[PDB]
Formats: sequence, C-alpha cells, structure tokens
Amino acid sequence: ASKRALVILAKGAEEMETVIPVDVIRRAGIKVTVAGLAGKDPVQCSRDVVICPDASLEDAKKEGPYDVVVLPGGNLGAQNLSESAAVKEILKEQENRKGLIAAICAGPTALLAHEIGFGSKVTTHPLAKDKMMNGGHYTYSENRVEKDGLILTSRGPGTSFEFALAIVEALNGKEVAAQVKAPLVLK
Amino acid sequence: ASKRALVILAKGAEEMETVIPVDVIRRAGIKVTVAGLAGKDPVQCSRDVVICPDASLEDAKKEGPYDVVVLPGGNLGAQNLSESAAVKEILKEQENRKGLIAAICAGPTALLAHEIGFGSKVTTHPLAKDKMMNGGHYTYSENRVEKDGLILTSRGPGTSFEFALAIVEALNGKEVAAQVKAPLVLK
Repeated sequence: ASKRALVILAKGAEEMETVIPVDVIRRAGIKVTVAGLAGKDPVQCSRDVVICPDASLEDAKKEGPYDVVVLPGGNLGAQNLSESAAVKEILKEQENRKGLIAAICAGPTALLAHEIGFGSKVTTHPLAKDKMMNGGHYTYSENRVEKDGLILTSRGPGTSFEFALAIVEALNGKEVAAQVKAPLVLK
Repeated sequence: ASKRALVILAKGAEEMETVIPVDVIRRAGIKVTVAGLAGKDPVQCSRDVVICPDASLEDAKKEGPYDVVVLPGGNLGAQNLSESAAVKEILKEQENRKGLIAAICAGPTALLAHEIGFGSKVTTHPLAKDKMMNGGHYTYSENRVEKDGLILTSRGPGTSFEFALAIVEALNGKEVAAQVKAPLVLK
C-alpha cells in the first residue's frame, strides 16, 4: 500500500517549490495529488509557469486522508493558502490525526495563519521570518530543513530537493530517500 | 533591451529541468518563451506534472531569434526533441548565428541527433553518457556544468540551478547571476 501526498497549489505559488517536491515524491513511489486551491483550472505560478492541477482541492479532500500535506511557498501563493478556510480545515484535520505537514519558503506562514503547530521549531525563507515569528508562536531555526515531529519546514527554492527528500525519508525511510537521491546528481 | 530565451518543452520532459531554468532565467529579467514542441496544448512531463506552454514552437520560432535555446532533459522528452525536424532547424540556425545553446541531463543527446556542436566538451547525466558519446563526436566532462564556448551542458535535476545560473551569467554577466542566486538559498 503506497503512501499519499497532497500538494496544494495556489495562484502565485513558487513553481520550483511545487514541482521539485511533486517530482521527487513521485520518484519515491508515493502517490501525489496536485490540488488546485481555486478549482480544477490551470494555475499561474509566481514566475508565470502555468501548471494544470490533478484535481480541485474540493475533490482531493474527498479522497484523503493523506500521509503528508505539502504547502509550497511563493509570497502570493502562501497568502492565498493563508486566506483559505478550506486549507484551514485540511490542516486542522491533518494535525488532529497526527499526520505530517510540510511547508517551504513562505509556505510556513500559512501554518501561522491557521494556528497550526504552535510551539514547534520552524524555518522559513529569511524574508518570511518576521511574518512567521509575529507573536513568538514558533521557535526559529536557520537549518536548511527543520523537522520538529510532524511539522517539517524548509527555506527556499535552493532547499527544495532537501525538503522533498526529508518528506520521502519521513514517510518511506532513509534507504528509499538515499536511492531516490543518487540519480538526481545533487552535490 | 532584454535578452530572450527559448525553452523547448516536449512530452516526457523532466519537469524540474524545465521549471528551474524558466524561473531562474525570468528572475534575471530575461524574457522566456516556453514553447511546446507539439503545439499549444498542455504538456505531460516525465513525473506527470502538466505544464501549459506559452506558445507553440511553430509560433515561437516566428518571434526569434533568441539569445539562448534551452533543451531540458528527461529521456523521453530528449528523444522527442531528437526526432523533431523543427528542433533540428532551430538549433542549426542558432549555431549558424553564433547563439548560445544550453542542454541538461539527457537534453544534450538532441545535440548529437541534430549534429550540433561537434568537437565541444560536454557533460550529460551519467546514464546518458554512452548515447551522447556514440561516435566520439564530443569530449566528455564530469563537471556539473560544462561550457565550451556556445555549447553549455549540465548533468541532472540537482544541477539545474547551477545550469540556469550559468545561462544567466553567459547572457547578463556574473553580477546579475550572483544577485539572482542569493535569494534562492542555495548551499
């Protein structure tokens, strides 16, 4: 039985931070659903790459629960995730069932908006730190990937492979992560 | 006047190797056209990410010439590039006008198919070396990015940022590449 990942894709998402995790998680044999926040229609990402989601978020939620919920970054995509009641509900449910939540770059600021994971050690993009830390609800880290139990965060486009492989390791183990890593030609 | 990049997107392309260069080159202020080999329709990449191109290749060629032509990898995407007479013509024209050609992972094997850049030092993904080297028409390198004048090659998903920044440096200079690099949180 394979594990399953939900990647929530909003307008203005960082496309690298969306595609690198989708691709690497699929390389691990984990089922990934790319779910469009707004509906089934194509999504215009932050640098104008247009990605067609697999399903609407409304429909994807009906097929869960998922072993991980992944939030890409991009400032505007993270704000759209932060403003969504649908996202609030999915994250609350995932937290309540003790499932993994992973967010990168500005993505962790949607955890703040939805009051998810307070008391965890987290990282973000440097430029998103102040937003994430408003109120002191998390403990900040400069690690390129941070994991404090079921809240897994990372910093930017250039940490996306590390982020994705950390997700793979958390769900499928260190050996699978190592096997997936080698053909990527990481340094 | 900004420089311009053509990224040719075929079915089976490696989506990370497509999106990372598009995004990073756009961050450099270079105009990028994502051109669909088959037409204007969405493209199903190697790990099932679906990307909507900006234009068909037929239409994009009408708006050139471009300061760089970029060939993503992915075995099946590279084979589709290798089989295309339209791609042959674009690459031949680009070579004839002394314009940069950049290819990553399996992408350089389309240079072999179209007889482009023989005598250059090149790299590829390790698993694409034998195909690239059939006939000894290139000199192989294990550098993560190789550039021998106007032929710029790289190895895999994990070298895509380095590849893209090398393209940026070749077109816009080292200072712009450094400015674009810092916010990415590369190691």
